[PDB]
Amino acid sequence: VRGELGVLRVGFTASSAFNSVVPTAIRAFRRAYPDVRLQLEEDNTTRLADGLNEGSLDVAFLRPGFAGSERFHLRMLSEEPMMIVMAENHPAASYEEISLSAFRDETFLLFPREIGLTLYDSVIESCRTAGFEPTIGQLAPQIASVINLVAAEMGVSIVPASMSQVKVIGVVYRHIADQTPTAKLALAYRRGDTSPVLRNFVLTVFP
Amino acid sequence: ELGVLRVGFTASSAFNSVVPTAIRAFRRAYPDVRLQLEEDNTTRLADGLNEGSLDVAFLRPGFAGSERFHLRMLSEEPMMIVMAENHPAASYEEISLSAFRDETFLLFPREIGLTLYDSVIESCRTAGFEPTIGQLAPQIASVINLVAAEMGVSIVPASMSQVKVIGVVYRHIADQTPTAKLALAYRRGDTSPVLRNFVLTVFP
Repeated sequence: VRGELGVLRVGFTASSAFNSVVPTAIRAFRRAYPDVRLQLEEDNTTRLADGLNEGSLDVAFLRPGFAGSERFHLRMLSEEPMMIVMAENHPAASYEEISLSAFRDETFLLFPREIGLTLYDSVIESCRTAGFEPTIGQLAPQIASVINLVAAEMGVSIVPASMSQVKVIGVVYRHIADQTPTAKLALAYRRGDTSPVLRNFVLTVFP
Repeated sequence: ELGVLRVGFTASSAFNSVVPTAIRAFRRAYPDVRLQLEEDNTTRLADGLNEGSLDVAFLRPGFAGSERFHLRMLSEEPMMIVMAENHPAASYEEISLSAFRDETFLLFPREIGLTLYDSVIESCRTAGFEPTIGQLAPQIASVINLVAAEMGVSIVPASMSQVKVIGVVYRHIADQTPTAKLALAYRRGDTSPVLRNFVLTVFP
Protein backbone atom coordinates (compact mmCIF):
# COMPACT_ATOMS: atom_id res chain seq x y z
CA VAL A 1 0.00 0.00 0.00
CA ARG A 2 3.20 2.14 0.03
CA GLY A 3 2.90 5.16 -2.18
CA GLU A 4 -0.77 4.84 -3.10
CA LEU A 5 -1.42 8.23 -1.49
CA GLY A 6 0.45 11.57 -1.59
CA VAL A 7 1.27 13.87 -4.49
CA LEU A 8 3.25 13.61 -7.73
CA ARG A 9 4.45 16.34 -10.09
CA VAL A 10 4.46 15.34 -13.75
CA GLY A 11 6.10 17.51 -16.40
CA PHE A 12 5.92 17.23 -20.20
CA THR A 13 6.78 19.39 -23.22
CA ALA A 14 4.39 21.39 -25.36
CA SER A 15 4.37 19.08 -28.37
CA SER A 16 4.86 15.95 -26.31
CA ALA A 17 1.42 16.52 -24.85
CA PHE A 18 0.09 15.77 -28.38
CA ASN A 19 1.99 12.49 -28.45
CA SER A 20 -0.65 9.94 -27.37
CA VAL A 21 1.58 8.35 -24.66
CA VAL A 22 1.60 11.28 -22.18
CA PRO A 23 -2.24 11.39 -21.94
CA THR A 24 -2.20 7.60 -21.67
CA ALA A 25 0.52 7.38 -19.01
CA ILE A 26 -1.41 9.94 -16.96
CA ARG A 27 -4.82 8.37 -17.53
CA ALA A 28 -3.66 4.86 -16.63
CA PHE A 29 -2.04 6.07 -13.41
CA ARG A 30 -5.02 8.13 -12.33
CA ARG A 31 -6.99 4.85 -12.57
CA ALA A 32 -4.81 2.59 -10.42
CA TYR A 33 -4.12 5.39 -7.96
CA PRO A 34 -7.03 7.83 -7.71
CA ASP A 35 -5.94 8.76 -4.24
CA VAL A 36 -2.64 10.29 -5.44
CA ARG A 37 -2.97 13.99 -6.26
CA LEU A 38 -1.33 14.83 -9.54
CA GLN A 39 0.19 18.16 -10.54
CA LEU A 40 0.94 18.69 -14.19
CA GLU A 41 3.45 21.25 -15.43
CA GLU A 42 4.08 21.78 -19.18
CA ASP A 43 7.44 23.34 -19.98
CA ASN A 44 10.77 23.48 -21.88
CA THR A 45 12.98 20.34 -21.76
CA THR A 46 15.66 22.32 -19.83
CA ARG A 47 12.88 23.64 -17.53
CA LEU A 48 11.79 20.02 -16.94
CA ALA A 49 15.41 19.04 -16.29
CA ASP A 50 16.07 21.94 -13.87
CA GLY A 51 12.80 21.23 -12.07
CA LEU A 52 13.58 17.55 -11.71
CA ASN A 53 16.93 18.57 -10.21
CA GLU A 54 15.29 21.19 -7.96
CA GLY A 55 12.72 18.82 -6.48
CA SER A 56 9.91 20.78 -8.14
CA LEU A 57 9.16 17.88 -10.49
CA ASP A 58 9.14 14.14 -9.78
CA VAL A 59 8.93 12.62 -13.29
CA ALA A 60 9.10 14.23 -16.73
CA PHE A 61 8.43 13.34 -20.36
CA LEU A 62 11.21 14.98 -22.33
CA ARG A 63 13.34 14.76 -25.43
CA PRO A 64 16.68 13.00 -24.81
CA GLY A 65 19.81 14.53 -26.18
CA PHE A 66 20.08 17.37 -23.69
CA ALA A 67 23.24 18.40 -21.86
CA GLY A 68 23.60 16.69 -18.53
CA SER A 69 21.25 13.88 -19.54
CA GLU A 70 23.71 11.55 -17.81
CA ARG A 71 22.37 12.58 -14.43
CA PHE A 72 18.89 11.02 -14.37
CA HIS A 73 17.08 7.80 -15.11
CA LEU A 74 16.29 8.37 -18.83
CA ARG A 75 13.99 5.58 -20.13
CA MET A 76 13.30 5.69 -23.88
CA LEU A 77 9.55 6.09 -24.42
CA SER A 78 8.81 6.98 -28.02
CA GLU A 79 10.36 7.59 -31.43
CA GLU A 80 8.26 9.35 -34.07
CA PRO A 81 8.86 10.39 -37.70
CA MET A 82 9.01 14.05 -38.51
CA MET A 83 6.56 15.35 -41.10
CA ILE A 84 6.31 18.54 -43.17
CA VAL A 85 3.13 20.58 -42.81
CA MET A 86 2.27 22.86 -45.76
CA ALA A 87 -0.85 24.46 -47.16
CA GLU A 88 -3.39 22.34 -49.05
CA ASN A 89 -3.04 24.53 -52.18
CA HIS A 90 0.75 24.25 -52.04
CA PRO A 91 2.39 23.01 -55.28
CA ALA A 92 4.18 20.27 -53.44
CA ALA A 93 1.24 18.46 -51.82
CA SER A 94 0.82 17.24 -55.43
CA TYR A 95 4.12 15.30 -55.33
CA GLU A 96 3.43 11.92 -53.69
CA GLU A 97 6.33 11.56 -51.25
CA ILE A 98 8.10 14.83 -50.56
CA SER A 99 11.84 15.37 -50.85
CA LEU A 100 12.97 18.18 -48.54
CA SER A 101 15.18 19.61 -51.33
CA ALA A 102 11.95 20.95 -52.90
CA PHE A 103 11.60 23.36 -50.00
CA ARG A 104 14.97 25.10 -50.12
CA ASP A 105 13.63 28.47 -51.10
CA GLU A 106 10.61 28.26 -48.77
CA THR A 107 10.13 30.12 -45.56
CA PHE A 108 10.33 27.66 -42.64
CA LEU A 109 8.17 28.60 -39.68
CA LEU A 110 9.57 27.35 -36.39
CA PHE A 111 9.44 27.68 -32.59
CA PRO A 112 12.23 29.68 -30.87
CA ARG A 113 15.48 27.75 -30.13
CA GLU A 114 14.97 28.40 -26.37
CA ILE A 115 11.26 27.43 -26.86
CA GLY A 116 12.15 24.06 -28.45
CA LEU A 117 15.89 23.33 -28.33
CA THR A 118 16.05 19.60 -29.10
CA LEU A 119 13.50 19.55 -31.94
CA TYR A 120 15.07 22.63 -33.59
CA ASP A 121 18.71 21.52 -34.14
CA SER A 122 17.49 18.25 -35.74
CA VAL A 123 14.96 20.27 -37.80
CA ILE A 124 17.81 22.43 -39.19
CA GLU A 125 20.02 19.35 -39.68
CA SER A 126 17.43 17.67 -42.00
CA CYS A 127 17.36 20.83 -44.07
CA ARG A 128 21.17 20.88 -43.94
CA THR A 129 21.24 17.17 -44.81
CA ALA A 130 18.83 18.23 -47.58
CA GLY A 131 21.53 20.64 -48.74
CA PHE A 132 20.38 24.10 -47.71
CA GLU A 133 20.22 26.33 -44.70
CA PRO A 134 16.55 26.94 -43.98
CA THR A 135 15.28 30.48 -44.07
CA ILE A 136 13.73 31.04 -40.63
CA GLY A 137 10.26 32.60 -40.69
CA GLN A 138 8.21 34.39 -38.02
CA LEU A 139 8.75 33.07 -34.48
CA ALA A 140 5.50 31.51 -33.19
CA PRO A 141 4.47 30.81 -29.56
CA GLN A 142 3.55 27.04 -29.47
CA ILE A 143 3.69 24.13 -31.97
CA ALA A 144 -0.11 24.42 -32.63
CA SER A 145 0.32 28.17 -33.32
CA VAL A 146 2.52 27.41 -36.35
CA ILE A 147 -0.06 25.04 -37.74
CA ASN A 148 -2.67 27.78 -38.05
CA LEU A 149 0.04 30.02 -39.50
CA VAL A 150 0.66 27.39 -42.16
CA ALA A 151 -3.10 27.35 -42.79
CA ALA A 152 -2.70 31.08 -43.52
CA GLU A 153 -0.16 29.94 -46.20
CA MET A 154 2.64 31.75 -44.39
CA GLY A 155 5.24 28.99 -44.47
CA VAL A 156 5.97 25.31 -44.19
CA SER A 157 6.99 23.70 -40.92
CA ILE A 158 8.33 20.39 -39.66
CA VAL A 159 6.40 18.82 -36.80
CA PRO A 160 6.47 15.52 -34.93
CA ALA A 161 4.13 12.99 -36.47
CA SER A 162 1.76 13.24 -33.51
CA MET A 163 0.84 16.81 -34.52
CA SER A 164 -0.96 15.46 -37.52
CA GLN A 165 -3.89 15.06 -35.25
CA VAL A 166 -4.38 18.86 -35.46
CA LYS A 167 -6.62 18.65 -38.56
CA VAL A 168 -7.05 22.33 -39.27
CA ILE A 169 -8.69 23.04 -42.62
CA GLY A 170 -6.26 24.03 -45.27
CA VAL A 171 -2.98 22.35 -44.11
CA VAL A 172 -1.66 18.88 -44.94
CA TYR A 173 1.07 16.76 -43.32
CA ARG A 174 3.34 14.89 -45.76
CA HIS A 175 6.29 12.58 -45.05
CA ILE A 176 9.87 13.47 -45.97
CA ALA A 177 11.83 10.92 -48.07
CA ASP A 178 15.24 11.93 -46.57
CA GLN A 179 16.59 10.85 -43.10
CA THR A 180 13.15 11.72 -41.58
CA PRO A 181 14.94 12.57 -38.32
CA THR A 182 12.68 11.42 -35.59
CA ALA A 183 11.31 13.09 -32.43
CA LYS A 184 12.48 11.09 -29.45
CA LEU A 185 10.52 11.04 -26.20
CA ALA A 186 11.89 9.66 -22.88
CA LEU A 187 10.52 9.20 -19.38
CA ALA A 188 13.04 10.95 -17.10
CA TYR A 189 13.15 10.85 -13.29
CA ARG A 190 15.57 11.39 -10.37
CA ARG A 191 18.46 8.98 -9.86
CA GLY A 192 18.08 7.38 -6.45
CA ASP A 193 14.49 8.44 -5.73
CA THR A 194 13.09 5.93 -3.26
CA SER A 195 9.56 7.29 -3.51
CA PRO A 196 7.04 4.48 -3.88
CA VAL A 197 4.61 6.89 -5.57
CA LEU A 198 7.22 7.50 -8.26
CA ARG A 199 7.60 3.80 -9.08
CA ASN A 200 3.79 3.34 -8.86
CA PHE A 201 3.88 5.84 -11.74
CA VAL A 202 7.04 4.52 -13.41
CA LEU A 203 5.76 0.97 -13.57
CA THR A 204 2.43 2.15 -14.91
CA VAL A 205 4.26 3.17 -18.10
CA PHE A 206 6.41 0.00 -17.92
CA PRO A 207 4.12 -2.77 -16.59
CA GLU B 1 -0.60 48.52 -52.40
CA LEU B 2 2.82 49.15 -50.85
CA GLY B 3 4.26 49.06 -47.35
CA VAL B 4 3.67 46.88 -44.31
CA LEU B 5 0.39 46.07 -42.48
CA ARG B 6 0.43 44.81 -38.92
CA VAL B 7 -2.26 42.17 -38.34
CA GLY B 8 -3.11 40.57 -34.99
CA PHE B 9 -5.27 37.76 -33.61
CA THR B 10 -6.13 35.60 -30.62
CA ALA B 11 -4.55 32.17 -30.40
CA SER B 12 -8.06 30.67 -30.46
CA SER B 13 -9.36 32.62 -33.50
CA ALA B 14 -6.57 31.12 -35.64
CA PHE B 15 -8.65 27.90 -35.65
CA ASN B 16 -11.65 29.72 -37.12
CA SER B 17 -10.98 29.63 -40.86
CA VAL B 18 -11.93 33.28 -41.35
CA VAL B 19 -8.44 34.37 -40.19
CA PRO B 20 -6.25 32.07 -42.40
CA THR B 21 -8.68 32.55 -45.27
CA ALA B 22 -8.59 36.34 -45.03
CA ILE B 23 -4.79 36.33 -44.77
CA ARG B 24 -4.00 33.79 -47.44
CA ALA B 25 -6.37 35.76 -49.70
CA PHE B 26 -4.92 39.19 -49.00
CA ARG B 27 -1.42 37.76 -49.38
CA ARG B 28 -2.38 36.68 -52.89
CA ALA B 29 -3.96 39.95 -53.88
CA TYR B 30 -1.32 42.25 -52.36
CA PRO B 31 2.10 40.59 -52.25
CA ASP B 32 3.82 43.93 -51.74
CA VAL B 33 2.47 44.47 -48.24
CA ARG B 34 4.69 42.77 -45.70
CA LEU B 35 2.28 41.08 -43.31
CA GLN B 36 3.34 41.19 -39.66
CA LEU B 37 1.39 38.73 -37.49
CA GLU B 38 1.12 39.25 -33.73
CA GLU B 39 -0.78 36.43 -31.90
CA ASP B 40 -1.96 37.69 -28.53
CA ASN B 41 -5.07 37.90 -26.37
CA THR B 42 -7.72 40.56 -27.01
CA THR B 43 -6.73 42.99 -24.28
CA ARG B 44 -3.16 43.27 -25.60
CA LEU B 45 -4.52 43.39 -29.18
CA ALA B 46 -6.46 46.56 -28.35
CA ASP B 47 -3.39 47.90 -26.51
CA GLY B 48 -1.39 47.39 -29.71
CA LEU B 49 -4.10 49.15 -31.72
CA ASN B 50 -3.86 52.13 -29.35
CA GLU B 51 -0.09 52.45 -28.84
CA GLY B 52 0.05 51.89 -32.62
CA SER B 53 1.95 48.61 -32.94
CA LEU B 54 -1.01 46.83 -34.64
CA ASP B 55 -3.18 48.23 -37.44
CA VAL B 56 -5.93 45.53 -37.55
CA ALA B 57 -6.95 42.82 -35.14
CA PHE B 58 -9.18 39.76 -35.12
CA LEU B 59 -10.62 39.80 -31.60
CA ARG B 60 -13.61 39.25 -29.26
CA PRO B 61 -16.14 42.04 -29.04
CA GLY B 62 -17.70 43.60 -26.02
CA PHE B 63 -14.48 44.43 -24.24
CA ALA B 64 -14.00 47.75 -22.43
CA GLY B 65 -12.56 50.60 -24.44
CA SER B 66 -14.31 49.06 -27.52
CA GLU B 67 -15.88 52.41 -28.39
CA ARG B 68 -12.47 53.89 -29.29
CA PHE B 69 -12.13 51.57 -32.27
CA HIS B 70 -14.03 50.22 -35.23
CA LEU B 71 -15.42 46.71 -34.83
CA ARG B 72 -17.33 44.80 -37.50
CA MET B 73 -18.68 41.38 -36.57
CA LEU B 74 -17.00 38.54 -38.44
CA SER B 75 -18.28 35.24 -37.11
CA GLU B 76 -20.01 33.45 -34.30
CA GLU B 77 -19.40 29.92 -33.68
CA PRO B 78 -21.06 27.72 -31.12
CA MET B 79 -19.05 26.43 -28.30
CA MET B 80 -19.02 22.71 -27.83
CA ILE B 81 -17.59 20.43 -25.22
CA VAL B 82 -14.57 18.28 -25.36
CA MET B 83 -14.48 15.25 -23.06
CA ALA B 84 -12.45 12.09 -22.87
CA GLU B 85 -13.74 9.38 -25.14
CA ASN B 86 -14.67 6.94 -22.39
CA HIS B 87 -16.73 9.53 -20.48
CA PRO B 88 -20.28 8.53 -19.47
CA ALA B 89 -21.49 11.60 -21.47
CA ALA B 90 -19.97 10.44 -24.71
CA SER B 91 -22.97 8.19 -25.18
CA TYR B 92 -25.71 10.84 -25.14
CA GLU B 93 -26.55 12.22 -28.59
CA GLU B 94 -27.25 15.70 -27.19
CA ILE B 95 -25.67 16.56 -23.84
CA SER B 96 -26.70 19.18 -21.32
CA LEU B 97 -24.57 21.39 -19.07
CA SER B 98 -26.58 20.38 -16.04
CA ALA B 99 -25.12 16.89 -16.41
CA PHE B 100 -21.62 18.26 -15.62
CA ARG B 101 -22.41 19.98 -12.32
CA ASP B 102 -20.24 17.75 -10.14
CA GLU B 103 -17.68 17.53 -12.96
CA THR B 104 -14.21 19.06 -13.16
CA PHE B 105 -13.83 21.79 -15.76
CA LEU B 106 -10.53 22.58 -17.42
CA LEU B 107 -10.51 26.21 -18.46
CA PHE B 108 -7.32 28.07 -18.83
CA PRO B 109 -7.79 31.80 -19.44
CA ARG B 110 -4.54 31.91 -21.41
CA GLU B 111 -5.69 29.46 -24.11
CA ILE B 112 -9.24 30.60 -24.62
CA GLY B 113 -9.18 34.18 -23.39
CA LEU B 114 -11.01 36.20 -20.73
CA THR B 115 -14.14 37.02 -22.67
CA LEU B 116 -14.72 33.35 -23.58
CA TYR B 117 -13.60 32.04 -20.18
CA ASP B 118 -16.02 34.19 -18.19
CA SER B 119 -18.95 33.45 -20.51
CA VAL B 120 -18.40 29.68 -20.15
CA ILE B 121 -18.46 30.20 -16.34
CA GLU B 122 -21.54 32.38 -16.76
CA SER B 123 -23.02 29.53 -18.88
CA CYS B 124 -22.55 26.92 -16.18
CA ARG B 125 -24.16 29.25 -13.68
CA THR B 126 -27.14 29.70 -15.98
CA ALA B 127 -27.36 25.89 -15.94
CA GLY B 128 -27.61 25.83 -12.16
CA PHE B 129 -24.15 25.37 -10.69
CA GLU B 130 -20.84 27.04 -10.07
CA PRO B 131 -18.37 25.04 -12.13
CA THR B 132 -15.59 23.45 -10.09
CA ILE B 133 -12.42 24.77 -11.86
CA GLY B 134 -9.80 22.06 -12.42
CA GLN B 135 -6.29 23.42 -12.48
CA LEU B 136 -5.52 26.98 -11.47
CA ALA B 137 -1.72 26.24 -11.07
CA PRO B 138 0.82 26.51 -13.95
CA GLN B 139 -1.84 27.18 -16.66
CA ILE B 140 -0.77 25.43 -19.91
CA ALA B 141 -2.20 26.02 -23.37
CA SER B 142 -4.17 23.06 -24.81
CA VAL B 143 -6.62 21.45 -22.45
CA ILE B 144 -7.56 18.83 -24.97
CA ASN B 145 -4.52 16.94 -23.93
CA LEU B 146 -5.45 16.95 -20.25
CA VAL B 147 -8.98 15.93 -21.33
CA ALA B 148 -7.52 12.97 -23.19
CA ALA B 149 -5.93 12.14 -19.84
CA GLU B 150 -9.33 11.98 -18.13
CA MET B 151 -8.59 14.99 -15.92
CA GLY B 152 -11.70 16.89 -16.83
CA VAL B 153 -13.98 18.34 -19.42
CA SER B 154 -13.57 21.61 -21.24
CA ILE B 155 -15.72 23.89 -23.36
CA VAL B 156 -14.09 25.09 -26.56
CA PRO B 157 -15.11 27.03 -29.70
CA ALA B 158 -16.56 24.86 -32.43
CA SER B 159 -13.33 25.67 -34.38
CA MET B 160 -11.28 23.67 -31.90
CA SER B 161 -12.82 20.38 -32.88
CA GLN B 162 -10.18 20.05 -35.64
CA VAL B 163 -7.78 19.16 -32.80
CA LYS B 164 -8.55 15.41 -33.16
CA VAL B 165 -6.42 14.29 -30.27
CA ILE B 166 -6.94 10.57 -29.83
CA GLY B 167 -9.14 9.82 -26.86
CA VAL B 168 -11.32 12.91 -26.91
CA VAL B 169 -14.74 13.51 -28.50
CA TYR B 170 -16.75 16.71 -28.99
CA ARG B 171 -20.49 17.20 -28.49
CA HIS B 172 -22.92 20.07 -29.02
CA ILE B 173 -24.62 21.79 -26.08
CA ALA B 174 -28.41 21.46 -25.81
CA ASP B 175 -28.55 24.21 -23.17
CA GLN B 176 -28.76 27.52 -25.06
CA THR B 177 -25.31 28.98 -24.51
CA PRO B 178 -23.50 32.15 -25.58
CA THR B 179 -21.41 31.52 -28.59
CA ALA B 180 -17.83 32.39 -29.38
CA LYS B 181 -17.75 35.77 -31.17
CA LEU B 182 -15.13 37.33 -33.32
CA ALA B 183 -14.90 40.89 -34.58
CA LEU B 184 -12.37 42.62 -36.83
CA ALA B 185 -10.98 45.93 -35.49
CA TYR B 186 -8.98 48.96 -36.63
CA ARG B 187 -8.59 52.45 -35.27
CA ARG B 188 -11.31 55.00 -35.81
CA GLY B 189 -10.17 57.26 -38.62
CA ASP B 190 -7.18 55.24 -39.80
CA THR B 191 -6.90 56.65 -43.31
CA SER B 192 -4.54 54.02 -44.85
CA PRO B 193 -5.38 52.54 -48.25
CA VAL B 194 -3.37 49.51 -47.22
CA LEU B 195 -5.54 49.04 -44.14
CA ARG B 196 -8.68 49.40 -46.20
CA ASN B 197 -7.53 46.66 -48.50
CA PHE B 198 -7.43 44.31 -45.53
CA VAL B 199 -10.91 45.19 -44.32
CA LEU B 200 -12.43 44.92 -47.82
CA THR B 201 -10.77 41.52 -48.22
CA VAL B 202 -12.50 40.31 -45.05
CA PHE B 203 -15.81 41.99 -45.84
CA PRO B 204 -16.19 41.87 -49.71
